[PDB]
Amino acid sequence: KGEELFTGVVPILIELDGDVNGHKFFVRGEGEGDATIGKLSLKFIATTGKLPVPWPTLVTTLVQAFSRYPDHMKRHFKSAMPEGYVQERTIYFKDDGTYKTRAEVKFEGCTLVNRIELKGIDFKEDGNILGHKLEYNFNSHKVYITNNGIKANFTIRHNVEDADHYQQNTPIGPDDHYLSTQTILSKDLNEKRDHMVLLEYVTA
Amino acid sequence: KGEELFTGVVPILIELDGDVNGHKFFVRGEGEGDATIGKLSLKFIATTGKLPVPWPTLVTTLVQAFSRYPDHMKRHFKSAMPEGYVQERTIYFKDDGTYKTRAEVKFEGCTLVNRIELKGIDFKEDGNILGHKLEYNFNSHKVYITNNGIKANFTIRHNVEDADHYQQNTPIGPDDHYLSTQTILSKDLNEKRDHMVLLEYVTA
Repeated sequence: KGEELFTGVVPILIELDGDVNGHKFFVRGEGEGDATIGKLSLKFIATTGKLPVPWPTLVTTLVQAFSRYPDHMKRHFKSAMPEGYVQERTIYFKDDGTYKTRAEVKFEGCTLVNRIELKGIDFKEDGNILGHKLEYNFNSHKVYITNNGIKANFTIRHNVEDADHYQQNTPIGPDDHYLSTQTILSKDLNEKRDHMVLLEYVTA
Repeated sequence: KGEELFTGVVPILIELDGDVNGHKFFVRGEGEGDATIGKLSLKFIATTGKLPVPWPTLVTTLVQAFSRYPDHMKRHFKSAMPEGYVQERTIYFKDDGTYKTRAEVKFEGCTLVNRIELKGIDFKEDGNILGHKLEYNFNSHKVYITNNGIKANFTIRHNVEDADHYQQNTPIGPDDHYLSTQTILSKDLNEKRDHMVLLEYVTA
């Protein structure tokens, strides 16, 4: 009943409550995922105003279960559904502050929900994060698999006008392989709130 | 938990097993419904070969819960979800054979399913149904509401190259009003099997 929950389009809800160097903010996203196609379409909004941090830095934190596993890899995220999984990460931004995140990803009724908590500390003022000198775009990366859970490691590349991820996933109630990601960030021209429109393609 | 199951796009499965004048056939459909928009998008296929009857005659039988209730009419199909409802009909085709149908419409996991049984008797040979002289199109109609269930009556107009519905709906586990329907039938050019592509718009 794992994979068989993803054979088509699934609604997504993402909620993150965060705090970076004392700056509290909350983000809510709604969209859809198509695991057969490794597709995500989502819109995120800052419900607390202007985001004190760059949108790209929250991309990795905000539903890997929608990844396209090749058909010979089905056996190697979906396996943990519908009960879901806990996804924890430690994110270190070079010469800048660290993110510690804990999220719970599971089905809540017929909706896949990602309920998330994020804490940022030791970020420098005027730095790439708080001075908002980071570009609104996203590069392509590879996510490496391996306590009855998955473990993950990768480094995100943020275009600066001029981040090491450490991940642990554990089931709420898998051999080595990896996932390839490509992302596109955009804006809703008709949106007055701080937001992020995202499209994502991931395969293993 | 009725209406709150339809605030977005819901997957649909339709299965009909039927028998008209001894001609057995089965039809399976898959698609999506958007109740907020009174929209249905579906593809039906005859899994038993060529349909012995015209596709338009099965349209009314094959998810009214996807109808667009105006926001002042919410209180007046969705109310019976997720447990679902039984939908029964008697269909009389003038100077031609009658359909008696029984269907069960309910959620099966996260999918809205319409499991249906259909029996046809007293149809004339060479007639509008069995001689396949009926056009592949569909007119617009109005569905009238009124035993803890809904009751319904209407007459479908089939373009002939040259049908009174009697309905009863009962909950598995509402004041007078009506619904307006508009339908479009098409074909998948890349489909070798007997099929029907349908798009539907319904409001109350």
